[PDB]
Amino acid sequence: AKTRSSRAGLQFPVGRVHRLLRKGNYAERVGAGAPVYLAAVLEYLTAEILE
DNA sequence: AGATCACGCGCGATATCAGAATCCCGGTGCCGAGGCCGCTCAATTGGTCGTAGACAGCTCTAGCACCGCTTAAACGCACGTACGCGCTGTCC
Repeated sequence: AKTRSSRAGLQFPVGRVHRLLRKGNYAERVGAGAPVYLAAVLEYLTAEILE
């Protein structure tokens, strides 16, 4: 699978989250797992609200 | 004078006579949502290099702990007064 969400088994965009973390002036560098973790958390909260 | 029965008055509950507002059921037209299509930009793949972070060794500062005194502060008790709370009436 190409998309990083598919690798992480998520419906939210890991690539977009990584890009925002980088172009958000949050830190000099952004780990590889931070976008995955944040996408998973956002997906969980979205599902929790939508249920 | 006391007890029982009948009648009258007062209070509570149900019904009701109504009528008022809400919810519901149906038909209807709509526009807002879901979906398909095409295009392209942003994400992915591959590779590099460099520094940020991980790890080990050492240092010594600060946290923990312990003891013992002394004494400020908490705890306890009691009297009472004044504040909380309930009841009531009036006016707006």
